[PDB]
Amino acid sequence: TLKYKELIAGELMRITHKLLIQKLQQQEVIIKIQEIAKDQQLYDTLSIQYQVDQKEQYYAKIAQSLEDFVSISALKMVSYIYPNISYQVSIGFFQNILDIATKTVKDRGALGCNYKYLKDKLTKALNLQQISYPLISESYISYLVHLFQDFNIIEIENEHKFYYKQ
Repeated sequence: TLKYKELIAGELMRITHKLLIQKLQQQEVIIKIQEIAKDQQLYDTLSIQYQVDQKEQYYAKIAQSLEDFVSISALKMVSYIYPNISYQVSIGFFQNILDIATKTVKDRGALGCNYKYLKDKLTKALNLQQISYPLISESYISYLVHLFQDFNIIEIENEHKFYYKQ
């Protein structure tokens, strides 16, 4: 269940970061559980274990998964009573993640850097002891890396390796 929790949280991390940069670009930053919900992978990922075809069931499963984001102060509850459920995003929390990932890749220099190494270094640096499962997932690292690439900060290289199956 820990691996599944990381999977759900990584999706919610991306959806939040995206809603964060989108609202910051538009203009203190408040997101609705209905906005958070508008993402295909979140729904697909929650459907692995939960039936969330009903709007309300989906929102409940999101609420439950977002409790840990509130505990690590990435989010703060602002509206508690459905249909008005809302969260204030911590700008510093997500900025702090950008800083760490940026430094981590810069420090690697010409040697470069893979997904796993960035996931682990960021996970280590955040040090979110109050949660039993990692919050940073591969899918989320993927989003960060491609965001950086879009801003010319990094170059991504596909290096396929293959192995004979004995």
